[PDB]
Amino acid sequence: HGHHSHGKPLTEVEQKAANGVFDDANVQNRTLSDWDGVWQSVYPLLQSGKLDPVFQKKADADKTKTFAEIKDYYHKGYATDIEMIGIEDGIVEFHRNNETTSCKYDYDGYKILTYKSGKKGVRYLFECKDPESKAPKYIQFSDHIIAPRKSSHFHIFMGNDSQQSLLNEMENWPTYYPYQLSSEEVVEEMMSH
Ligand code: NI
Repeated sequence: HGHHSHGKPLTEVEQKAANGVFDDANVQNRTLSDWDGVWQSVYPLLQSGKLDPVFQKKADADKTKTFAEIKDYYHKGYATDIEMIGIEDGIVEFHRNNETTSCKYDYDGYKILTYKSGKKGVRYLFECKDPESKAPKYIQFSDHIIAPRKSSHFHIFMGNDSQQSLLNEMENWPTYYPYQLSSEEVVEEMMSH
């Protein structure tokens, strides 16, 4: 200590929401600034073998999967060449093999998704309307939050076809944690929930 936590403790309603249990009437619009900061892809952590304990734990609990099946699922899930994303002043900047593209994204609302389990998630949609940018036309953030609050980590869906295409995406879900975390810290956070 230090001060090891951040930031306000979750209310019971927020903890349920973070776990996919919420009333649609409680979902609110957010702005891009909820994702401000500098963000690291988790994919190299998978590749370095640092996430192997996450996968083994799962393989043990699940009689129907092997470690190899589980790790391959996450390999495809996290795979991206966008090692770092920077968000500031309304602009998303994607770093991809030390090459950057960026756009000042426009917000396009949220979409509430329901799963066969009964649980739900919220996607926050943005669109690039800058004809000079090479950044993806459509992006969506998915994190544990349904109302204005700074994100702890997220999936970001990206493409040039439609928002619906991203709502439907099952196989690839590039995932990002705060850049300043140690790999150990990222693994702890992944493991924590
Ligand atoms: Ni999470």
